[PDB]
This record gives sequence, C-alpha cells and structure tokens, in this order.
Amino acid sequence: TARLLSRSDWGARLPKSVEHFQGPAPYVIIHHSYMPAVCYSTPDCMKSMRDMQDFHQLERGWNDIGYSFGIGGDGMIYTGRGFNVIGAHAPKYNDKSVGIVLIGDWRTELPPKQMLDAAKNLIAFGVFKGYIDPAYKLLGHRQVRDTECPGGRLFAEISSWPHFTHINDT
Ligand SMILES: [Zn+2]
Repeated sequence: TARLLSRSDWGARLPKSVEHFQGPAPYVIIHHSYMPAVCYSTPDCMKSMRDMQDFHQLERGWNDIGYSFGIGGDGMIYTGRGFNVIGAHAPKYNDKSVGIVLIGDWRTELPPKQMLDAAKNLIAFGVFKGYIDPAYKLLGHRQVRDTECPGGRLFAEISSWPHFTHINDT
C-alpha cells in the first residue's frame, strides 16, 4: 500500500541549501513528531509535512525540514531531505544517518500497522538500493541524546525490529 511521495507531491518549499554525505548510511534513527499529532489522511499528512518544514525553515532558520523522511497515518512515506543528505534531527549522526519521523505522539500509543510497515519498507528499499548500510544500526533518538523521542511505546516497538542496536552499557 505504501508509496514514496516526492517533495513536490506534498508541496515542499525548496531547501535553502543541500549538503551531501557519501556511501550507504550506517545509522537509521527513529523519531516521533510529537507535534503535529497523528494524521490519518494524505491531505492532513502533506499539511503535517509542510507544518514541520515551515517550523524548521522559517522559525528555526534550518536549510530544510530536519528529517530524511516522514511517515503518515495514511501509511505513505514523505521525502524530507532524503537519502545521503545531511539532516538536522540527531546531532553527531546527521551526516551518517537516515532520520525517519513517525508523525504523532507515540509516548503511550503504538502507531497503527500501516505506519510501522511503511517505516520498515522504507528501510528495506534503502538497503535494497544501497542508501542504507547492509549492517546498519537502528536507533531511537533517545539513545544518542537526552529526549523521550521517539516516545516510550514506539521505542518499545522498534526495540523488536531487526538491526535494533545498543550503543551504551545501559
Ligand atoms: Zn527525535
């Protein structure tokens, strides 16, 4: 069911500037948006992507939306900065990671199946296409920075995914 929607598909503004990194991403880092909240229709999820891009570009002065990709409750994938582009989601990992945001607050609630499947499919495409290292490490934001992101319940879910990696003795 999951489609990869382009920047133009969701009416993205141009990035002010694009910095690349080379070679397949050794890290995949999972986030939740927190705000905006879950979006269930493509129209709402495209607006959610423009809201995050506008917050990051216009209020924070960033080059672009900080995430590599967004996932909606429509079960669609939204291109953010995309593969091999330096992110603004996970300081120290921005130049060697795919930053994937599941739109919504997943502290307590588990994302619906179509969002989890969409995230797993995006990762599989990336490995398939050589954008994600075949030995990639899957992390939650909270493993590399003091944060609740990507929410306790979503963190418990990705802990069950293949390539989920412990990077510290905790
Ligand atoms: Zn995060």
